[PDB]
Amino acid sequence: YNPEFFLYDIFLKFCLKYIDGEICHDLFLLLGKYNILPYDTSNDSIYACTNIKHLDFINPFGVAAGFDKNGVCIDSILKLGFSFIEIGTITPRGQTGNAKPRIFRDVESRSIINSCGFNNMGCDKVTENLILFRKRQEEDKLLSKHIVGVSIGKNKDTVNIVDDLKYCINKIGRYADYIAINVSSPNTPGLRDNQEAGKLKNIILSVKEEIDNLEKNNIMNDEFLWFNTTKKKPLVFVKLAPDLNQEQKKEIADVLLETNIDGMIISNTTTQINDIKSFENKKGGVSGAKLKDISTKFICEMYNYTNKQIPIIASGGIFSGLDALEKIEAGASVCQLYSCLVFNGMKSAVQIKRELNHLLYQRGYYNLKEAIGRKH
Ligand SMILES: Cc1cc2nc3c(=O)[nH]c(=O)nc-3n(C[C@H](O)[C@H](O)[C@H](O)COP(=O)(O)O)c2cc1C
Ligand SMILES: CCn1cc(C2CC2)c2c([C@H](N)c3ccc(C(F)(F)F)nc3)n(C)nc2c1=O
Ligand SMILES: O=c1cc(C(O)O)[nH]c(=O)[nH]1
Repeated sequence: YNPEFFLYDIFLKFCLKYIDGEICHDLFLLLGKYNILPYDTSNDSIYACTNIKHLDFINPFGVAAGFDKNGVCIDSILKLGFSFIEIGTITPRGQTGNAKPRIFRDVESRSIINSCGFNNMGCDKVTENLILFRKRQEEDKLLSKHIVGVSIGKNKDTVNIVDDLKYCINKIGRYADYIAINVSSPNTPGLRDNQEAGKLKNIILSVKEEIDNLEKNNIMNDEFLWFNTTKKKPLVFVKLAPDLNQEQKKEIADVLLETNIDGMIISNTTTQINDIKSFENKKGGVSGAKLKDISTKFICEMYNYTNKQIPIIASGGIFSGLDALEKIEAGASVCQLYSCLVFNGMKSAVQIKRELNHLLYQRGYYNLKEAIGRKH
């Protein structure tokens, strides 16, 4: 019972019908900047705790990349009831993006189409913000167990992807719990060509290597170097696009097994949806419910491509507790939300968290970890 939630749900219906999508995004981020967003301070179910190696998540719901592309709103977003957040995608130097008429919504289909183009303030400034949060985190008990991941990418005009990725790792590595490599954005020309097994292999090795390089050349203990939640080196995940052929998707898996990737996010937006009349002749990748079923199979695909050896992070059309369980049973260990917060709002995390707890009770599972890969 926290009345501070519904006050915002009143205005939600207004926004979906009148306010431009990005104007709603900036407004939301502004609210959390001033710490006036609702609070979910109830303990989470110990049966819902999940992990990926030494990453321990209090609950299995964070917000996906592109939500807080610059980490100026981490404190409040997390306090809504999310265990972690993925900030970014970030690039070395700031970028403005594309034609500001970028993101559009369709309420009925619960879908979104976006053509942002990695609009961010740059690696240096976003690093300043994350540092401020980590300091606030040490003096706040509502942030003591929460995790922050950083999605990294390349500028549109970069000549080589590896160079940009490394500059980020070397500037913001110490403050990240994990690092997700975004080589799947459909709104930045090219990039997806890096999904080729050869270049993807070199990419993964370079990133994993670059993170390993931060320890050696220090004068202090490993305890003080990592100013993060784990106090350990950041793990390396990779985000993949759904628009691949089955042959490339087994090539991809081969790279992840060969390179010992710590995780595989599944998945980003798609460019194959063409049955939304309000989205006809509009550029960008589609998000929301229409991406649900497509991504789910991609989990089963990659969970069987990779021989169950790489944990999977679920992202795509997740709105309800049963949606999350679908992702879990397919092979995912954790879930990310975005469109759910666009259409369901600030009450999303609490809503979806109560629904998942209740479903695990009826399905007979003792805890969440028991459900990964069970309807295969
Ligand atoms: C406006 C917008 C911006 C996004 N920006 C990023 C991004 O910068 N990096 C990334 O990896 N994914 C980005 N995404 C994709 C989301 O992180 C997520 O994968 C996708 O929206 C599916 O989630 P959903 O179906 O729950 O909405 C973005 C999506 C939208 C709608
Ligand atoms: C696709 C961009 N993006 C993002 C959001 C997410 C940022 C939180 C959108 C929302 C959101 N559910 C919301 C609720 C309440 C308010 C307000 F103003 F009441 F505080 N603002 C935004 N909405 C309605 N549209 C979004 C969007 O387009
Ligand atoms: O990975 C990404 C990136 C973008 C963007 O910045 O435009 N948009 C998406 O839908 N996915």
